[PDB]
Amino acid sequence: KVFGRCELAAAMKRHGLDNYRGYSLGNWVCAAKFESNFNTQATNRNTDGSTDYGILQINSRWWCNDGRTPGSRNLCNIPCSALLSSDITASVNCAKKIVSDGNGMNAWVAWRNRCKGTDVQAWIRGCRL
Ligand SMILES: [Pt+2]
Ligand SMILES: [Pt+2]
Repeated sequence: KVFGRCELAAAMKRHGLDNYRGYSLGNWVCAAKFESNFNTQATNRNTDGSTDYGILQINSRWWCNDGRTPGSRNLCNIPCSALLSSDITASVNCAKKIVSDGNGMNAWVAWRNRCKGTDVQAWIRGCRL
């Protein structure tokens, strides 16, 4: 599923991400834009042989099992294919673990390089939230 911008803002807000660990909703919307283009089916291989999955590009090195990342962890206790559903619940729940691990949103490279320090409230402009 390719979300619209305000559609995704409303789903993320409903699932408790607005101000989660102090990160406003716009930071999450901005991260999803630049990680996946709002596409729940997005997959991208990493150099180490891991893969990032879903609307928030969660990495099989640590967070999910994809059957082809040997020696990795599964800290969200899920198959990585759960992160590709039209339903973002599994991605949101896993993201809450990630952001709480001490590194905050800096785990998302696209957030760090494209969102951090910018006017992220623009990402929720015009939405009825
Ligand atoms: Pt939820
Ligand atoms: Pt660790």
